[PDB]
Amino acid sequence: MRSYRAQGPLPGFYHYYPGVPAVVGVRVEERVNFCPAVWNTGLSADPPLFGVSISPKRFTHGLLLKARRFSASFHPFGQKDLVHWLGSHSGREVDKGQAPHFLGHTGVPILEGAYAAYELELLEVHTFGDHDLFVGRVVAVWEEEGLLDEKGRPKPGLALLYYGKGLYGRPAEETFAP
Amino acid sequence: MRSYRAQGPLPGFYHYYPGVPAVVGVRVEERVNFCPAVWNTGLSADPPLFGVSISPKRFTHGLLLKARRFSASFHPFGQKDLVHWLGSHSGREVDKGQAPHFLGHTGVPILEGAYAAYELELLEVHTFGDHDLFVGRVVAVWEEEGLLDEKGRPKPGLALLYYGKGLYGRPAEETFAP
Ligand SMILES: Cc1cc2nc3c(=O)[nH]c(=O)nc-3n(C[C@H](O)[C@H](O)[C@H](O)COP(=O)(O)O)c2cc1C
Ligand SMILES: Cc1cc2nc3c(=O)[nH]c(=O)nc-3n(C[C@H](O)[C@H](O)[C@H](O)COP(=O)(O)O)c2cc1C
Repeated sequence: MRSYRAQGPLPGFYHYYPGVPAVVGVRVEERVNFCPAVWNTGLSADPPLFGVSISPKRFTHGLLLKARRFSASFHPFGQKDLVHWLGSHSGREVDKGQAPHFLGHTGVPILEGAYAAYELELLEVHTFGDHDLFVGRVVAVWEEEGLLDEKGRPKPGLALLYYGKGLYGRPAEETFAP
Repeated sequence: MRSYRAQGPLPGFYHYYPGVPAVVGVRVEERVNFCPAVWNTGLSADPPLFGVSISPKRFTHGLLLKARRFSASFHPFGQKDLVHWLGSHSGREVDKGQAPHFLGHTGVPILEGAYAAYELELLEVHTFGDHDLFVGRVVAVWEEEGLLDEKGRPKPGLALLYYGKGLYGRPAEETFAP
């Protein structure tokens, strides 16, 4: 097994990929923006906390600090083109708010087509290197019954997976229970 | 699309699954322990930071606070049974250190069989609800050459995916480049 000493950013920082990209939706007044975030993770079950790591370079970063509320939606692999598009253009140059979406109970924008989504209230923000971790508390849950299994998980092979550098995939349909 | 107000922990907090589980290896003197953590995420590229969210209920939690160093390894689907075993038993009752492993340059224990692994120095620990986020700085990188593509991405179909509640899978071989 090959090894090397970290000397700055890694040639590739994808050893832990793939991951499901969380589409972060945010609304400030009349403006809506969406931004995929593969750097996302559950952070607490009780209470339910979910986090997304966003670079201050993203237009979304400022909107999150202002709104202090946002959505995190999870989409079928069939929407790979849309998710990729949202992650390849900035709200500084294009109104991504025109992408088909609806407003949640708390007013956060939720990208349409998701099999599940969370409406979150910003709890804390922490800076770690070149990205800021936005910790949100889940205040509302959306589920597309026909696309989820008995435990609220996307059905077999439905989840969109991101491998990094514009490459996507999906899970195999077979699952195993050791 | 069904929706409901969060009233506490969700019946099932798996909407953002599956995820690649990071095997956390920690050593305190002669004692070695390993613990899968599906709640993991990249946190910074420059410098390279990686985090794992661990419950204070895990034996690993105390070990991490003592060692202040740990490894995060990523294993092929073929090791599903081993990873599951490590995540179904506690170091409080069994010596998981006997699982085949080697010591990294910084002395952290790395579970054998991984296609990649990070040696991490603990930078910060933050409490978010019922889990603590351990933020580590990548100081050394291990790679099993030939299993990652030119960009450093684990080849499609190789990674172990965790769906929650002891259910595992792997990515499909097919990929997409939108
Ligand atoms: C699949 C995917 C995952 C991504 N993950 C993240 C992430 O976790 N954090 C981040 O800061 N940017 C991430 N990016 C980059 C942003 O999504 C991208 O820069 C986007 O265009 C920013 O839009 P904005 O400037 O309107 O906020 C990701 C991109 C893609 C395509
Ligand atoms: C696939 C998998 C992923 C897991 N992810 C996490 C996680 O992110 N955080 C956590 O605190 N526990 C997680 N668990 C639970 C611990 O791995 C499990 O409680 C383990 O037995 C703790 O070992 P320890 O007591 O020796 O530390 C996970 C378990 C499995 C099987």
